[PDB]
Amino acid sequence: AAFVKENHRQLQARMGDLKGVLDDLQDNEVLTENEKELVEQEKTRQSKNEALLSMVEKKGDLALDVLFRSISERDPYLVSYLRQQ
Amino acid sequence: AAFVKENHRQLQARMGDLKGVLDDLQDNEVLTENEKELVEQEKTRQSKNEALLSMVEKKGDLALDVLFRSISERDPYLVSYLRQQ
Amino acid sequence: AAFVKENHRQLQARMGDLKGVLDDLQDNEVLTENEKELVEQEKTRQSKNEALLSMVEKKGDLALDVLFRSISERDPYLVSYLRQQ
Amino acid sequence: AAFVKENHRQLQARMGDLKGVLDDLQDNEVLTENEKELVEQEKTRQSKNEALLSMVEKKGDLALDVLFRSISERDPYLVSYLRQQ
Amino acid sequence: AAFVKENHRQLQARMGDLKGVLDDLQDNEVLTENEKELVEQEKTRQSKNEALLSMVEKKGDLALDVLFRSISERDPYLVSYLRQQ
Amino acid sequence: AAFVKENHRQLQARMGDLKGVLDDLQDNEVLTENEKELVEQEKTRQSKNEALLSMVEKKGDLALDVLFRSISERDPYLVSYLRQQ
Amino acid sequence: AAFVKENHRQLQARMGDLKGVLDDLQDNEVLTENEKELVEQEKTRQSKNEALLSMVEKKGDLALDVLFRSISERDPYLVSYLRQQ
Amino acid sequence: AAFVKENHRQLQARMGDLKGVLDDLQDNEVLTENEKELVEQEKTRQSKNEALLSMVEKKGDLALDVLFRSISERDPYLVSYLRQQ
Amino acid sequence: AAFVKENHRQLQARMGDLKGVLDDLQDNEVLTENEKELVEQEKTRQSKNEALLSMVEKKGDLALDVLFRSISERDPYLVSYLRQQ
Amino acid sequence: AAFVKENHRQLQARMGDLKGVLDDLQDNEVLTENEKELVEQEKTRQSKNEALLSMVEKKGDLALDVLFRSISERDPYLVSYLRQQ
Amino acid sequence: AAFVKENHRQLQARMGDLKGVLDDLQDNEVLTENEKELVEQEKTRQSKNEALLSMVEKKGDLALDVLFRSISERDPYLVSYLRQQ
Amino acid sequence: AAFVKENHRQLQARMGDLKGVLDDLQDNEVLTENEKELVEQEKTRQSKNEALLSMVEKKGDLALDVLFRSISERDPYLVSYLRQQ
Amino acid sequence: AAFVKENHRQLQARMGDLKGVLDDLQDNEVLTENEKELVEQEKTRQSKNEALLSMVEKKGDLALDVLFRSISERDPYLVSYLRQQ
Amino acid sequence: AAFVKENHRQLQARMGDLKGVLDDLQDNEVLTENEKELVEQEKTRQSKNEALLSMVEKKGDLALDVLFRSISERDPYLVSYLRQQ
Amino acid sequence: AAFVKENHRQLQARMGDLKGVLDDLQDNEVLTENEKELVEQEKTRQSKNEALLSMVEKKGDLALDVLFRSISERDPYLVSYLRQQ
Amino acid sequence: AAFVKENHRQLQARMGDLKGVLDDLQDNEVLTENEKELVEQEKTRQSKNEALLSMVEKKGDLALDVLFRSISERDPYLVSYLRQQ
Repeated sequence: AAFVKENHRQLQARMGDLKGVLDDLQDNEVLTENEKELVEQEKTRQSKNEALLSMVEKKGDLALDVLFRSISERDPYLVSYLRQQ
Repeated sequence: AAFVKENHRQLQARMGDLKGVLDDLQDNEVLTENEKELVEQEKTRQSKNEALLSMVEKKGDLALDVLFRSISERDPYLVSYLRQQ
Repeated sequence: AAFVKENHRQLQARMGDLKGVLDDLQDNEVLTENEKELVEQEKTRQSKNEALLSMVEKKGDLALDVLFRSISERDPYLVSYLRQQ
Repeated sequence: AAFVKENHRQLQARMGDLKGVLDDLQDNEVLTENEKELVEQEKTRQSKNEALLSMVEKKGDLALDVLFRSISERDPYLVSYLRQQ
Repeated sequence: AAFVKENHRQLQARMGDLKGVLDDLQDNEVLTENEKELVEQEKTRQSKNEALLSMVEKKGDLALDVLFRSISERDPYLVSYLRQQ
Repeated sequence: AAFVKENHRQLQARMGDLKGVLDDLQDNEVLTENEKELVEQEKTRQSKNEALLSMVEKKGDLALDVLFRSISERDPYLVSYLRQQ
Repeated sequence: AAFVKENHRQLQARMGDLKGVLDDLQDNEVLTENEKELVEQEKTRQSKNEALLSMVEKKGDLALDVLFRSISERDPYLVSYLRQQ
Repeated sequence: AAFVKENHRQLQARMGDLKGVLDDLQDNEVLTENEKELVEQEKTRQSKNEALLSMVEKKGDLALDVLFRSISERDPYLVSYLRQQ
Repeated sequence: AAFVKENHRQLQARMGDLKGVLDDLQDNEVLTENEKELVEQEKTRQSKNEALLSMVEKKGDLALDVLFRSISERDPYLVSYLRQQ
Repeated sequence: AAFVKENHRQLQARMGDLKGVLDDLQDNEVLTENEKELVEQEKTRQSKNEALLSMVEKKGDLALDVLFRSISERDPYLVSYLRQQ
Repeated sequence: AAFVKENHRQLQARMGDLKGVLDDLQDNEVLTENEKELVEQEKTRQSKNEALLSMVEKKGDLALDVLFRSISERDPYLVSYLRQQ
Repeated sequence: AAFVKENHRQLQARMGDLKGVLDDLQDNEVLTENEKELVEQEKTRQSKNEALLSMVEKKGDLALDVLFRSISERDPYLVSYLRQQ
Repeated sequence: AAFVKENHRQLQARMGDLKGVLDDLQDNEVLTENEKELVEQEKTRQSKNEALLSMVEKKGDLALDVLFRSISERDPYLVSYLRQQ
Repeated sequence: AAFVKENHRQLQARMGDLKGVLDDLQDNEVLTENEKELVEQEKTRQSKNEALLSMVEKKGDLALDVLFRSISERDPYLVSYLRQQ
Repeated sequence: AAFVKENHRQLQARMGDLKGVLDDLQDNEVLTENEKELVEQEKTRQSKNEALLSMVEKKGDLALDVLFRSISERDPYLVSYLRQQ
Repeated sequence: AAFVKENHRQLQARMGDLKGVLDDLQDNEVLTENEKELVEQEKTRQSKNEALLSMVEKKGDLALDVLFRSISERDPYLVSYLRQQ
């Protein structure tokens, strides 16, 4: 959960396909449809990553934990890379 | 209802998409169209949160309760995060 | 692993059939099905190579190593050619 | 090895039965089965020659040398004709 | 022309996009550029409607007629709705 | 016509492709080109639905009837679902 | 009909050729041509499945039933697999 | 049924004539004509094997069992070879 | 001409060799070369039938009549089968 | 020329391959390359038809005549169908 | 130059793609980059046309002539249509 | 410098974007930040032009010359138009 | 606390967004809502800074300390810059 | 740090994508979220550059140094161009 | 380097595939990934050319030289054509 | 070279096998591999002809001459037919 906070910049510059994590967050009620659509209407992938990351940090640490779990299963290689550095 | 008052600053710094809560408040007659439009014409999201929060506290505690319910359903994760701290 | 980074342009201009490496990466959980499909829906082979290479560098160096191994077994002649130059 | 590069057009317009060279390249790990099959599924013999030649130049100069050896043994008359002109 | 006067409140609460009527009034010399700009610098749509309506009633009944014509062509459905009630 | 009013929230959360209804409303003079364009320049589909619905309620009940007819032909399944509940 | 809702994620990750179900839905007026085309212009099969599933849930439960019937006849093995788990 | 899953790569690299298994799957309603045709329009035999295998795993484990039976009767030697290793 | 419309699904699932009807339609100016080529570049025969049928219904009923005549002469047995059922 | 105006909806719902008419309009200076590209970047064929039709009506009646001629030669069957109804 | 003034309303309701004329005006020093950007940040095409037209009339008649030339070359059909009416 | 004085009314009714001239005047110490902000807090563009023009005439003729230079470079077309009349 | 007094002019000419400090002062009962509103209704930012600074010095040194703390957290860079000079 | 001051006008007219520098400044506590949002809500890129530059000069020279570093890494070519002139 | 400036309009109307030059500029640190993505998200090829050209002129003349070199190698025929005219 | 321009439509409707001319253009550096691949990924032969012709006209007249030579040798009969008419 904190790991997201210490890795905000790397997560924006590295996270790729957001459809998986967005759907997982939606199904965990972290994000409503409107919130997800707002995330997706950004022009650039770094912009989309910033939108998603900020929207989730504002939700608190529990939701940050849910996001971290969803990334760790949707993209375990990046999570592991960051966590060991 | 009080919970809003003890969490004014956190609610301004955390609340995100206000369209849901604004529409819910409108449909509960807490806010008229003009009031909602005045809330939305602020430049920044913290400014919008301040406008909405102040406009609702002035209405009394019953309306504060309606606002709290609307947040608890539109953004339950932040509500829960705050309530457990 | 680094060797991929020093040879980004050559690898895009030289790598050929990507089905082998894509399947190997999928089976090593570097890429999910969706990610692989996104790689394959590019129009041109240089575009496909760019998509795959960028998608893998973002994953970190461990995944870059997995990709390098998969190329070194799927197309050893190009790997050797580059590595000796 | 270079000789292939200076004679790309002549080699596409002259090379005939590709089964010998394709099998030799396969046994020298220049081409995998999938790569060979992709070469053979072209409609025309000039198309097949183009596919094979491009697929091999991308592999580097060492593989170009292997291809040249295989042609020089599978079709020495054309190789000699070109080399003396 | 009178119809505007008997429907001041409904016209403020119902009229929508004012660009059409403002341009028509400008081209009929009912409003100068400065007057139109003053109408548009109000914060809310009900405020803009009030500004425009008052600014036009002050001009007299002839200008009220011009405004009514411009609404009846720019937004005939609302005009008809009101006129039959 | 009323049915739209009792189902404002459901219609915003359910209505999908608006091109059909927007074109039908345009051809019934409920909406001018400018009004339609203003509806389409919203970021989100719920935002677009809100814009369209509000813009039409302001026009009166006759225009609400036209909108209801256009939905009942462009998307009869949702209309029927709502009407039986 | 509900079965679709409890199996949203599995249905997106499992459903295959959508031409059959799309045509059946079209012939049952669940989807217009435009809606079907919007479903088909997505890049990936999981994206297409998400588009179709969401577009149908919004239509209500009756249309969800029609979709379920069309899947149960177009792809009975997956339907049965899911229903027994 | 599982045996297919543990032997995905070997089954793609080993399975040969698919007409028998495709017809058997068709007659067991695992595959419709359209699905079978989509399998057959791939360029390469490894591509065809991948298409068929993925299309069947998505159908569930029961259909995987049907596919395994059809292979075990259409090509028992490969099945036995794999199963004893 | 109508008979085509009442038998859209059967005609897609039954029509076979389209070269005859495509050439006849071309010679009756129902289809230009480009249109015919677009019909032929579909992957599957049901896809080709759908493309042709839709492309012709859009042309009107006269062209549907021309198509029906061309089928009735190119494949009279299917036409008769359908017409008597 | 008018015929286009009385048949706007039918022309959007019926017109098919637009490459012919777009090229003809380009060569008659009705459309510049940029305008044609803007027409082609729409997602759906009805969207493309709407874009083209609106872009041409705005140009005046002479350009509408040019468009009608180009359709009458590129797709005479639909033109005739509409004109006789 | 005057022709623009007598056709202000038609030019706002008819002019389409403004990128060409905006770039031409920029290269003729009628508009600076900031002015062009201000024109482009309007929401609607009629709004953009109004902004551009007003911004140019204020510049005088010489600049109106430059704008007219740029339209007459970027969109000659509309210019001709208007000029003959 | 005088030219500003003989063209006070035209300059208020014609000058457009003031950001350029305001910044230039600031950098030439004709206006301090406070003075510039006071100019910008007027409601209307004619009001802003009046404020700026009066504030500069009061400064003397040298500052009027600086303002004229800044307009002649920021908006040469209007300057030329006026100067030749 | 004194530091504010020795830096009155610099603090008026440097302090930027006052919303943070105003809210902090309000929550520390240094300023009532009316006082804050009076601060915000000034035209210019230097005027707003003067109003706030004077209103706080009049309150005494304890309130000056509260204001200094709020600036040091809301805008630490300016505070540090001044304090080291 | 000074280099920013001697190049204020060039930096406003040249700086491009501000997302990088804004995020870097945020992470160096030069700018709070509110300040960054205020910078981004300007209409034009020159306006955004002016807002950012002024907001940073007010912070002092240390923050100007941080901004210069962030530009020198986010856009080294422009920095170098200016510094050598 | 200047040659780009004297040929801005021709370069926007002539430059074709931008992937090569964009990648070369990226590898020469003229453009970051975000900048390149912003260039690619434009709708039209002339729009993309304008975005790239403006983004590079702002960087200075050295970067303009890098861009010119990359075009002269990626598309030498157009460069030569322009340079001799 | 011009002859291509006066015969754009005929050349798109007549040119046949493009492999010869594409390879010749590649070997004359008129087209890079990526450009050639982009030409070949069009669906229809008229589309491919349009892509190639436009891509070459943009390159200038020298490249148009190279293309004309390559056609005159790869397909002399069509060239002669057109040139004598």
